[PDB]
Amino acid sequence: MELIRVPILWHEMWHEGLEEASRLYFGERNVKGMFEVLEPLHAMMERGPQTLKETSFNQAYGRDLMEAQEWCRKYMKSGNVKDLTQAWDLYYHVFRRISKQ
Repeated sequence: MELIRVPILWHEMWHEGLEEASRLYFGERNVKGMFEVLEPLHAMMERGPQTLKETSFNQAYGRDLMEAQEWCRKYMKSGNVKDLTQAWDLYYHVFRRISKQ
């Protein structure tokens, strides 16, 4: 509860990240881009940490992303928009939180 927001930060990658994924996603119903957007973005967050202060952030969603991530892998393997939508839902929740303040 800081009500503070930074322009050039992680939240910046989420906004711009999802922004592109979504933009491309809706563009030509190509979720491929989205996956390639998070793949790195997410990866970057994994291999590219920040600090104990950010640890809570990655953890806060750590489980969230994990769930949505599973719905993704399940979707990519299985193949179901429903699952895809759910994954997009989970993300929005996390992506929405990072923004919500």
